[PDB]
Amino acid sequence: MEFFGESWKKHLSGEFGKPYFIKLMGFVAEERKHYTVYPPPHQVFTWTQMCDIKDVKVVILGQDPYHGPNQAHGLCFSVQRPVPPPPSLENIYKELSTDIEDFVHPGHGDLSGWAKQGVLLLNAVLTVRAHQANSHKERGWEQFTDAVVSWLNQNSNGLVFLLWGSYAQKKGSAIDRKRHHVLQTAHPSPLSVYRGFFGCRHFSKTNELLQKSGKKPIDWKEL
DNA sequence: CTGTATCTT
DNA sequence: AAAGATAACAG
Ligand SMILES: O=c1cc[nH]c(=O)[nH]1
Repeated sequence: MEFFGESWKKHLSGEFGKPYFIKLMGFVAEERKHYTVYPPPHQVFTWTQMCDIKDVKVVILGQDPYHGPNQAHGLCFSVQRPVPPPPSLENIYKELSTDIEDFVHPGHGDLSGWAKQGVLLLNAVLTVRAHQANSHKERGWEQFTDAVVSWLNQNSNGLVFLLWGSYAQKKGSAIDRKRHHVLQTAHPSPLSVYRGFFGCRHFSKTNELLQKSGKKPIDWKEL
C-alpha cells in the first residue's frame, strides 16, 4: 500500500522508467533539500488514491498545487481540515452555490468526497516551491499528467474534462473532443475568476453531460 | 492596502 | 524566458 493507488500505478508505471520522469523526481528531490515543496511527498499522488482509474468520470484540471503552508494535499483545490478553504476554493464554492441549487458551503475545504465519486482532481503540475505559483512548471510534470490524460482519453469514454486556467488548457489538444466533453474556463483564483469562472456552470453542465451519457451524476454536495 | 492569473512584450 | 501591466476583492 503506498503513494500510487494500484490501478493508477498499473496504467502509469511505464512512465517511471522514462528519462524525463527520473529527471523530474530528481528535480523535486533536489528542491525539497533547499526549499519547502508542496505537497508533502506522501501526498503528491493523492489523486490516485480516491477511486479506481476506470471509475474516473470527470476530470478537473488545475494549474499547480497551493503554495501556502498546509494547503496542497494532492487533490487540486482541496485542503484538509482544519485548513480553511483558500481563495480559489471559496470561489469554487461560490460558483457551486449559484450553479447547484442544493449546494451549500461544507464548512471545510476537503474535496475527497468528489474524488471518491470519480472526479479526478488533477493539476497540470504536481509540485510547487513554497510561495511561488507555477514554480515547478516545465520540469517534466506536464509530460506525466499528459500521460494520465492520454490514458483516460484512450481507454475511457464520455469523460467530462474541466480545464480551469490557461495551463490546464494546454491538455485540450490531447483530448478527443467528440469522444469526451471538454469544458474550459478561467482559473478560480481571485486573480482570474472574473474572466469566466463565475457563471461557467461547469458543475451543473458536467452532470447534464454525464446524464446524457447514461452515467450517474456527481453529487457535488457530497463532501 | 497586501495577497490570491492572463496577456503582452 | 521572464517580467510588466492589468485586475478584482477579501482580510
Ligand atoms: O490545487 C490547486 C490549487 C490552486 N490552484 C490550482 O491550480 N490548483
